[PDB]
Formats: sequence, C-alpha cells, structure tokens
Amino acid sequence: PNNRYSFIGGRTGQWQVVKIRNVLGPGLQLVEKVNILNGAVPLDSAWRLQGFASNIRYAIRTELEALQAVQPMLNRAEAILAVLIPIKKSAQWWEMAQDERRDIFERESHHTAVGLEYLPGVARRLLHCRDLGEEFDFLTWFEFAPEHSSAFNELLLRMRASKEWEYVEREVEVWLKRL
Amino acid sequence: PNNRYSFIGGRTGQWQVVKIRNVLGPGLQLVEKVNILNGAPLDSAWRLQGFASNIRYAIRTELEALQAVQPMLNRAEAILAVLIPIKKSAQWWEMAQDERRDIFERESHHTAVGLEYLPGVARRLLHCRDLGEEFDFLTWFEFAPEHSSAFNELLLRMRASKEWEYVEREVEVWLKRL
Ligand code: HEM
Ligand code: HEM
Ligand SMILES: [Cl-]
Repeated sequence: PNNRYSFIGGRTGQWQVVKIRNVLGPGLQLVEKVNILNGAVPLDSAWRLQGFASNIRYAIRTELEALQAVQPMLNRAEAILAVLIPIKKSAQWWEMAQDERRDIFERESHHTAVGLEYLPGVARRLLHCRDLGEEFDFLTWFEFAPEHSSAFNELLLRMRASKEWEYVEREVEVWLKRL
Repeated sequence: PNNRYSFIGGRTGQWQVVKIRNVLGPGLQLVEKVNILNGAPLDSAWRLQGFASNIRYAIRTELEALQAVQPMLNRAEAILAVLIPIKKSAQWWEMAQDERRDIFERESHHTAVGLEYLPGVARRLLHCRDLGEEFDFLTWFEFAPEHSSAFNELLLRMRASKEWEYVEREVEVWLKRL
C-alpha cells in the first residue's frame, strides 16, 4: 500500500551503489544500482528488500518534540549521499517485554540522545519488515551531504558499541549516490 | 509467512456464525460460516487478515501474571468464540509511546481488568493496520458456554474505558465450533 516500500538491487534505479560493507552475518550481493518503489512487487535484479512505515514504538513525547524540532526533510538538494542499512535483531530481543526493550534502547544505549546530536546533518527513515517475514527486521535509510560522511561514520561506530547492538545478529551497509 | 492469518466469511469454514452485532461504525455482512487460514474463493462475503507480532505495551510483571493463568487455545470445552475487529482513530496513532501506554493501562487498566476473566477466556491478538486493512486489530476469544455472561460483562467494562474513546469501528462476530 501507501506505506510499503521496496528496494531492488540490480542494474536500474535512481541510486548508484558506491560500496557494500558486510558488517555482520550474510551480506548482500554487490549490484550497480538500487531502485526504490512505493508499493509491493526484476529481470536483472539480484535482491529485493521491503518494509513498511509504522507507528512509534519507543519514543516518548518529549523525545518526539526534540526530534521534530531539528530533523531535516528528505530529498534535500545537497543530500546526494544515502546509506541503506538492513538490520536483524536476535530472538532474545523479540521475546522481551516492552519495558525491558525500552530500557535497553534508551536508558542503557541512549539511542535517541546519541543520534539526536548528528541532526540536522543526517535525515533518516525507519521501515519495519519482521512482521512481513523478511530476512531482516528493519530497513534504515539515511541521507546527507558529503560533508557529514565522517560524522555519520562516527555515529555508526558509537551505535555499534551500545548495549542495543549486542542483540543485532545481522547488518549490512549499502552506500549510495543519487543520480 | 506463517504469522499471517486470514478470516473468510462465507458458506464454509470450521466455525458457524451465531450472531453479528455491529457495535460502532460500518458492520460486516452476515454470513453462514467463517473459515480460518494460516496464510494470505467464490461465495465469500468478506476477508480479514492480520499477523501475530511482538509485545507493544505489556511490561515484564504483567507478562508473568498473564503467563501464570492464561489458557491455551483449542480447549475441548471452548466451543464458543468471538471475533472482534477494531479500528482506532488517527489521533491514537499520532500519540507517542508513553501517551498510549498511559491510556492503555494507567487510565484504562486494560490488562488488570482482563486478568479477572482468565483462565476462562483464551485470547489472541492480530495486527493489521500496517497491512492497509480496514481494521487495526483482529481480536479472538474462545471460552466454554459457562463464561458467556462473564465475557459480555468484560466487553461493557472495556467499552466504558478511556481507551475506547479512540475506537472508531468495532464489530462482534459470535461463533460456534463445528
Ligand atoms: C542519526 C540519527 C538517528 C536518530 C535521530 C535515531 C532515532 C531513532 C528513534 C527515535 C527510534 C525509535 C523509533 C520508534 O520509537 O518507533 C529509532 C529506531 C531505530 N533506529 Fe535509529 N536513530 C538514528 C540513527 C540510527 C542508525 C545510525 C542506525 C543503524 C545503523 C539506527 C537504527 C535503528 C533501528 C534498527 C531502530 C529500530 C529499533 C527497534 O525498534 O528495535 N538508527 N531511531
Ligand atoms: C479477556 C482478557 C483480556 C486480556 C488478558 C487482555 C490483555 C491484553 C494485553 C496484555 C494487551 C497488550 C498486548 C501488547 O502489549 O502488545 C492487549 C491488547 C489489546 N487488546 Fe486485550 N485483553 C483482554 C480482553 C480484550 C477484549 C475483550 C478486547 C476487545 C473487545 C481486547 C482488545 C485489545 C486490543 C484492540 C488490543 C491492542 C491495543 C493497541 O495495541 O492499541 N482485549 N490485551
Ligand atoms: Cl503482502
């Protein structure tokens, strides 16, 4: 539907693949371009990822207000670089209660506080796909100007050192350049 | 996916429709039976679908209390079932996580009230807003005939809660197991 998005790796698309880092677990086959389509769905395509936009799961009102105060819009003119990061979390994560996951997410890991410092440099989108039976749980999307490449790379090193990332069992970085 | 379930109202299925009460908003056309399929035909009036998902509000202490009393599905005695599709308003979904949790339990005592009716009533929760469905949730309950009066009481207590001020559409589909 309107909230469903598909990412198709192949020879066509609006984004050129700069590199793919297989951070953790099985990776994705290297391709020339990524085609992004609004909806569900590839002759010379190597892989296909899909997720949906959904409601807030963890952020509290005060956190949303801070985010909504500075987060930039998508498709900025200077935002020619983008990074697609599919992520999967362990079964131990999904069996835990809501309060247990909230505490790890922000209290122990400060996911929102840490990321909020890298705005408005980085725009972001979050898509869910575990409920669709996909091989990943989330598709995360970030786009920024080349100036913030080092800053974004620093954020990744920090996030991957948090308690939350002890439950990440698969992760891939797909670096993209807008055409 | 095997977490997906479809409910097909028509002339075939494992459950006979006893009654359909259109509580709030547009209802569902009355049919003869409901067929349940684990996954995603002619002579079918409507199809509803949803998926099982992770916990969204319950805290550990509440999960422990539920797991200590909640019964399993498919009890021999539980020949009655009720399918209640629900849709919540757009104002509900725009709220933050803490705002919705506070309405759900602090103000409405959803879990505390519901616990008073276990182990008599077995339950299942399916999500479908994210699939673009006309409802947000498909809730399933099954129980022996002795608990039908208690279940109607539960419904009235729930619909008087703060949480239900955000329900925009609700239908009751009473079923008997064939
Ligand atoms: C750069 C600024 C960032 C900000 C402001 C930010 C903020 C947030 C917020 C508020 C949520 C919670 C959404 C909700 O409540 O439903 C979230 C979820 C998430 N973020 Fe970020 N984040 C950032 C960067 C990142 C990065 C760099 C990654 C991965 C490399 C990432 C991966 C995730 C994942 C996987 C989730 C979902 C976790 C779950 O639901 O279990 N985020 N982010
Ligand atoms: C009979 C005993 C009941 C118990 C033990 C119970 C318990 C619960 C619990 C713990 C949740 C939270 C699940 C989560 O955190 O993801 C929940 C969600 C829900 N329940 Fe119940 N409940 C009962 C009866 C009912 C009834 C009678 C209805 C409707 C007529 C109902 C409708 C719902 C809905 C719609 C949700 C999802 C709410 C949302 O996510 O916004 N429940 N229930
Ligand atoms: Cl689908």
